[PDB]
Amino acid sequence: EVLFQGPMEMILEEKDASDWIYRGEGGANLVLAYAGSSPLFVGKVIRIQKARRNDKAIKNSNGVVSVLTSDEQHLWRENNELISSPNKEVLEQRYVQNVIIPLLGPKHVDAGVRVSVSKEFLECVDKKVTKQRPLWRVNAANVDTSHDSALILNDHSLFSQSGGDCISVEIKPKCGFLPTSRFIGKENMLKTSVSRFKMHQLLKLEYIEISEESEYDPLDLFSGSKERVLEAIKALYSTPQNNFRVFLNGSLILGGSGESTGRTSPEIGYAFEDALKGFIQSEDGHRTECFLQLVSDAVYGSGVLDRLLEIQKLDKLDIEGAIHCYYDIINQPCPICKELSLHALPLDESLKIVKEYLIAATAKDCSIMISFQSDYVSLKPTNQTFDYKVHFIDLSLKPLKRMESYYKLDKKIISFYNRKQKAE
Ligand SMILES: O=P(O)(O)O[C@H]1[C@H](OP(=O)(O)O)[C@@H](OP(=O)(O)O)[C@H](OP(=O)(O)O)[C@@H](OP(=O)(O)O)[C@H]1OP(=O)(O)O
Ligand SMILES: Nc1ncnc2c1ncn2[C@@H]1O[C@H](COP(=O)(O)OP(=O)(O)O)[C@@H](O)[C@H]1O
Ligand SMILES: [Mg+2]
Ligand SMILES: [Zn+2]
Repeated sequence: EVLFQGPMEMILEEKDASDWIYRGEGGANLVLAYAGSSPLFVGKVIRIQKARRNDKAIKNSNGVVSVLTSDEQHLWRENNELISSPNKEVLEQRYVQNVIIPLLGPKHVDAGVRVSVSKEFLECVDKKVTKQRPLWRVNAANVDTSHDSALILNDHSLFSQSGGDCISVEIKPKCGFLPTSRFIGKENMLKTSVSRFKMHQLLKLEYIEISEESEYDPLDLFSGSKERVLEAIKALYSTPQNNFRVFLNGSLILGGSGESTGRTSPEIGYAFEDALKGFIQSEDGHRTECFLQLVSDAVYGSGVLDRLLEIQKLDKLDIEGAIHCYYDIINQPCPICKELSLHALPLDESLKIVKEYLIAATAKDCSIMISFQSDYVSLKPTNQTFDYKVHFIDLSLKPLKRMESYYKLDKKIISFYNRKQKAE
């Protein structure tokens, strides 16, 4: 018998920063994979929240940096724990656990485990990975070194703890339905027949954020038709932008690193066809088409997109309707109106509409990771069998204040799209 230390919460210190390497980033978070040997962290990633360089901290009426605004505290009040969260990491944990998982189900979703971190750990991590980051990401934001916590997650690009290579695919599917809202005016009619994703591509192109419009159409992927699902995967492969990434054993072999990337050219195709050597048994020039059928069969077979789309549809009125409830919620005179129905609703209904809008925004912006290992898919072509797992990531809580930005962006997108279409 040997005396062990009592339980003690893990704290990442300056020295541990060298054990973590850049995996990627979205707008709000940086993600690092563990490169060490400690059993606590093998097969895990750490998720670190970023801070925009200009942003002023949220403070309550006593001037204390706080997690939620009073408005958000009221919007999310249905769950006592969630609105009590003492920091941003707990907030995200309880959001996923208490809001999303009751809607999406626990099989494909994990709220993550919190770990304490020193200011110096975050500063060194910030320093170490700068050279890996897209320069425009660096311009905009860095690690938030005021945080005392981060989130540990399972590394989905590894089908690990024996099984050989693991090819994982990340899909960022965006919004899969067209609005029917009565609050969309006749000048904005094209919103009821052309996906947000398609219209946004044109604006992204105008701002030189992409080199070409994507071939991907979310309506295909969310169609529930195996044949249209396959067409979406082929589209994502052709123009990955920031919607499609492939990893071999955790290393990126297709798609961008922390950003969108250009169309898959013949040469990128060759490298990727070579990268599938062994994983798929096929004669040179046919592995990738087998690979895309594999991905397609796993997306369609799992049906994870069905329940995700019902949550996206919690955006029932479109931002053009929901923006009016927003201004009622915070008791500000509506600048959109110059209405009834929406403004005559009881406060509780307005709150509900806005809360469901923000839940729907979470669902329109998350990603799916599907890892494969030789729940299984077998390809009718080459006669192989692959186990696979599916996992959601980036089911993040959106700030209530963003309703104003959502309305302004939406107005920008449809305005520009109309101008373009009117050029005949
Ligand atoms: O920076 P990008 O790679 O272009 O991605 C962003 C980002 O999504 P990620 O969190 O997945 O990176 C935004 O979310 P934040 O990170 O800033 O919270 C999101 O904004 P919303 O979810 O608030 O809408 C926005 O989506 P959208 O453009 O639909 O508003 C989306 O941009 P794209 O997916 O269009 O590139
Ligand atoms: N649990 C995970 N396992 C493996 N890779 C992940 C995991 N979480 C995130 N990533 C990778 O890191 C990237 C950024 O993560 P994400 O949380 O989407 O950033 P943000 O929250 O800023 O949108 C993703 O595009 C994905 O490739
Ligand atoms: Mg995010
Ligand atoms: Zn109004």
